[PDB]
Amino acid sequence: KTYTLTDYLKNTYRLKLYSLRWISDHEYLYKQNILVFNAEYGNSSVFLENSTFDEFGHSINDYSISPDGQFILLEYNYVKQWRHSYTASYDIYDLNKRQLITEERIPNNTQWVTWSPVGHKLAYVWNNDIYVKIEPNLPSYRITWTGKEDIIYNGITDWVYEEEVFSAYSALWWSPNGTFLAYAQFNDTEVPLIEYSFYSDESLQYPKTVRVPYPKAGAVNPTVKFFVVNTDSLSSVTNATSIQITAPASMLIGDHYLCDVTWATQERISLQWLRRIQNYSVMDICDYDESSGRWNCLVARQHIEMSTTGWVGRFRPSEPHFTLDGNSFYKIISNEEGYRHICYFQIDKKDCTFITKGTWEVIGIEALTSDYLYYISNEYKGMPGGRNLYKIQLSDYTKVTCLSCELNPERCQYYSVSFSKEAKYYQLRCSGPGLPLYTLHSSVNDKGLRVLEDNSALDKMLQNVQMPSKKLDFIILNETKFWYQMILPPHFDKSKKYPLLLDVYAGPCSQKADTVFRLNWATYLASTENIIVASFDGRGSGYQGDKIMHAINRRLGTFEVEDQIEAARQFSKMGFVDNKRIAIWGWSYGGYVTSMVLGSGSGVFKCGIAVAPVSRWEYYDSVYTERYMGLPTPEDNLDHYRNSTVMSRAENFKQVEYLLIHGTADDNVHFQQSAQISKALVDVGVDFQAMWYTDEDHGIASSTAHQHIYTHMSHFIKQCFSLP
Ligand SMILES: *[C@@H]1O[C@H](CO)[C@@H](O[C@@H]2O[C@H](CO)[C@@H](O)[C@H](O)[C@H]2NC(C)=O)[C@H](O)[C@H]1NC(C)=O
Ligand SMILES: *[C@@H]1O[C@H](CO)[C@@H](O[C@@H]2O[C@H](CO)[C@@H](O)[C@H](O)[C@H]2NC(C)=O)[C@H](O)[C@H]1NC(C)=O
Ligand SMILES: Cn1c(=O)c2c(-c3ccccc3Br)c(CN)c(N)nc2n(C)c1=O
Ligand SMILES: *[C@@H]1O[C@H](CO)[C@@H](O)[C@H](O)[C@H]1NC(C)=O
Ligand SMILES: *[C@@H]1O[C@H](CO)[C@@H](O)[C@H](O)[C@H]1NC(C)=O
Ligand SMILES: *[C@@H]1O[C@H](CO)[C@@H](O)[C@H](O)[C@H]1NC(C)=O
Ligand SMILES: *[C@@H]1O[C@H](CO)[C@@H](O)[C@H](O)[C@H]1NC(C)=O
Repeated sequence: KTYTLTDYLKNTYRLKLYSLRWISDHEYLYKQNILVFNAEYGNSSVFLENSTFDEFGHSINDYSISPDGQFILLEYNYVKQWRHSYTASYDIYDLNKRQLITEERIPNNTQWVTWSPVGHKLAYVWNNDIYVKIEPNLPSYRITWTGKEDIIYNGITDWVYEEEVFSAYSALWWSPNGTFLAYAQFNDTEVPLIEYSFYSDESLQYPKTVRVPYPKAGAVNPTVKFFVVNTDSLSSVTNATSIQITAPASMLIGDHYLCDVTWATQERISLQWLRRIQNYSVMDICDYDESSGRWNCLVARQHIEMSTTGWVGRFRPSEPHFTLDGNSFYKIISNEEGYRHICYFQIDKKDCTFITKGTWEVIGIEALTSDYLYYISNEYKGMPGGRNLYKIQLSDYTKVTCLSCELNPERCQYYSVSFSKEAKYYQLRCSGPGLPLYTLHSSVNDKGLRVLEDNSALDKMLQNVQMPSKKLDFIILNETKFWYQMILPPHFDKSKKYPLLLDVYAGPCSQKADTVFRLNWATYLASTENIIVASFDGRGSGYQGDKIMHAINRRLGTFEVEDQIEAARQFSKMGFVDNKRIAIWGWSYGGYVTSMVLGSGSGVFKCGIAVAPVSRWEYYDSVYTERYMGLPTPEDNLDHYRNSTVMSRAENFKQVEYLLIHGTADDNVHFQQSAQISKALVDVGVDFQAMWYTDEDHGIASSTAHQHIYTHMSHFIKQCFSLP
């Protein structure tokens, strides 16, 4: 048998995880029941029994233990908002007493909750205001009084910061020992609202108009203010005093962003700011003052990160990782030859020394200790799509060990890692090319303690089913290596011609050609429908240097789009591809590229599918768009904004078969965008196929809708490829 569409839609073959929460330097949790394992022995005693909350009345969505392990916080009444943001009711359970707290509880509809990094201090955000509980039973101190729905955000992010800047809803940051609580405040007063209909249940007679403060390219952005409050000196008589840390002079000159908040030590905080034109960023190191009780950021402590050839950082400037004393830090910056590597900065010095070098990039700094710095890079065998954990010696930078390279070179080439509190032990997470392999290691002698999850249960199931393989190779364009990957059908024959579907994302810093193992839509197409599904990382793709990544700076919808067309052209010359049946599909940014590729009138692609695509950049949000495009004004980059629209390629769709799909409640890429494509195709007399998904957002992640879309796409693809 083969991996069917039903197999994918109904999760027939499930990949087992081993998700763990580190609690101390040698202990971690796991849900079977809630067990607490040991890194030393492996013995696990139950921390909270499966049905300790049998008589609770509510379905517990998530749990949160305080760092001292005295209290557990229970999350229920989950009402998802955007990608990360949501609402939930909260209850605190005493572990040393075994009972819920009934007096002065966390109110219904709480936006965010967080324990202090040590002890059991609690900070929550309700109605856009910040509250603090020193004890779980005592009443909370209201920190901010400015919070206003859709307008003022305290300790929580507005739409744009959540999606594009912080990849999180929370804008609260406890100091390492929970003394201070650092928070941002967003102001959307003048940010225009995106409005769309929400039809809701059949029972709703008149559709709801959802109105979200959302800054489209070049529109009035939110403004950010930072504050730090002293939770140890809070009063229940007078209002909490919140010390402001104003952005540097070089940022207040115009529009800016708060892009990073990292605590250095107990009395030292680092803030990274970014100009609206995102090629200049500055880090303020701010120390706490004694008798004045304020925060000072010495101008000589300012470290600038900029780019002449593009934008600063990959999506944002990388975070700093401070040494224990906080007088030095390590962060990832692009070097002189364009490659991103770890630089060792001195708090007082302007220059930094690169501790890593080469034609490959560092993905992230994982752990910093007294002796070693741990990082993940794609250095192994020069494969940008690989991931390996590396140890580097601080006293000598030439002393670099690979902790995951030679563990299992065959099945493991894509690693992520989870270090314990003081990095004494780490959990390695293998994601491909073989089945996912979760292992636990001791960082002292680097020995392998035990296999946590090998996915043998899945392995035996898949031995029976005809599975597709992955080819991960590179082509040479203009004397430069460009990596592609192919999900090859089972019993792959080189002499037989195959239909090829080109899976596309192609966004700036994208990587679609990697060593990860995945069971997805492509797996079915290769397995059951015998379709080669291929992905290609061209100009604009990440993890290969700024030379390749910035190639599409201020020029979105050009070089990355030509490169998908060129990839498909290169694949035709490979011999095993049917050039009469080549298709292309993408989601989000991929949808835009798909559209653009089909609108190019190249002739390569017979048909395509764009899902929730960007139609033109003035419709997408400011932060992401202007990072690559700049402002849509005559004196900046308006010419290319106008030239890079899919609507202006409408005429060309007469040569191709198009399926446009979009959700009606898409907060991310508004249905507007597809509405303008459809209208454009309609005006030039192009027959195409469409599909809206009522009340579905950008993920189109409803169980029934997910199933529907993929089934609908499968028909389109099969119909296009002459498959019954
Ligand atoms: C957030 O910004 C808004 C708009 O920029 C501020 O609203 C202004 O407030 C001042 C004084 O309070 C008034 O004189 C202006 O007329 C207001 N402008 C508009 C159009 O509303 C608002 O005060 C800021 N919010 C806070 C308090 O942080
Ligand atoms: C702490 O600050 C809040 C907000 O400024 C105060 O509450 C306001 O009180 C003033 C007059 O005392 C009223 O004009 C506002 O309508 C109140 N806003 C609300 C409902 O929060 C509060 O009194 C302050 N606490 C003290 C006494 O220091
Ligand atoms: C496919 N894809 C993205 O499109 C994407 C996008 C993106 C780009 C343009 C339009 C909509 C989105 Br969402 C963004 C920007 N919000 C992002 N941060 N990541 C993306 N990824 C990982 C991603 O995989
Ligand atoms: C493992 O056994 C030791 C016995 O000394 C004990 O300290 C530890 O709590 C046990 N681990 C768990 C949490 O089951
Ligand atoms: C939340 O509201 C419900 C009724 O809508 C109520 O029963 C519950 O006690 C509330 N939660 C608290 C403790 O505020
Ligand atoms: C937390 O750190 C602060 C600031 O350095 C210090 O005043 C205090 O001693 C620490 N608190 C505790 C309880 O360790
Ligand atoms: C930022 O980009 C603009 C054009 O987009 C350019 O004129 C300017 O020089 C850049 N700034 C820096 C610091 O390189």
